Amino acid sequence: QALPSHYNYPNSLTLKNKYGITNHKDFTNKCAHDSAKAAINLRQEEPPKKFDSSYLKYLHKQLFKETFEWAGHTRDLPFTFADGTVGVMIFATGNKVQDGLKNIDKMLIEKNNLQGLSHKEFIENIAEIFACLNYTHPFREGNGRTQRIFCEKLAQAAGYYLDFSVVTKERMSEASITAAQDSNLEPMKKLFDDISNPIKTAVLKECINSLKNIDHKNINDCIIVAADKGLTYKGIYTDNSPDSIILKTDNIYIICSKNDLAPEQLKTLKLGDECTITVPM
Repeated sequence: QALPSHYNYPNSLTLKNKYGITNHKDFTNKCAHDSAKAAINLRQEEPPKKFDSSYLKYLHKQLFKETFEWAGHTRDLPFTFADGTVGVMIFATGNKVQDGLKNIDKMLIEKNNLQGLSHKEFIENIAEIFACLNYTHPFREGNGRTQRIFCEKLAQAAGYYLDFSVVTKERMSEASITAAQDSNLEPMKKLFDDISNPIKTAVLKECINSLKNIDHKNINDCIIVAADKGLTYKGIYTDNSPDSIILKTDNIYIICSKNDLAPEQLKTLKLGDECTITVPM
């Protein structure tokens, strides 16, 4: 019998791995390290001429070849381990993996690997590819690390630098869930806009480096987003970093540089108060 359980050690939720490690914490730590060493080397590599699922598979192989026998292989196809057993079987099921990869490949061909596009089209399309990869979940494990590097490389070849380190866990989760369940890509587009705009990335970075907590919660449990030029926000001034105010609105936190606000606007603000901020264009 091919079985999904043949991916794991007997009676365990630990994946079979080239380290022989059954302890889940120890396994996770070692995999994290091996794949982080591979990632740093991949970041420096020349990007490919064409971005497609074969490059995605290459990245997964490079990231996980020291960890998994199946590095570079997709989960829809049975995989035969060296021990003789065969494994099979975050949501596309079966043939849906191949369809998802096909659709991403078609998108990338049609949009010239996202090169030569307007900024708005670059954002709509990289967000859509990230969401499609989410849904496709083509690998047994390591999808997130592989998707991220793929998008980093894609952005690099198009002239942008992506900094995923300014995205909170809560922001990534809510953006991903909303894209998949409500078909709403707006949170994902805003995420990619922030992390590809060096000014917005720096605003978010200074916030993260200054504050462990926002509004009585760990910052990683808060959706924090950069303020956009031209927008008016109304909410509660809940926290203050040296450079920025933090405005709570519709359950999220807008990080607004004090450099973008006028003295008149600044004198107006008191921590805990409701306020209305317009960011100039």
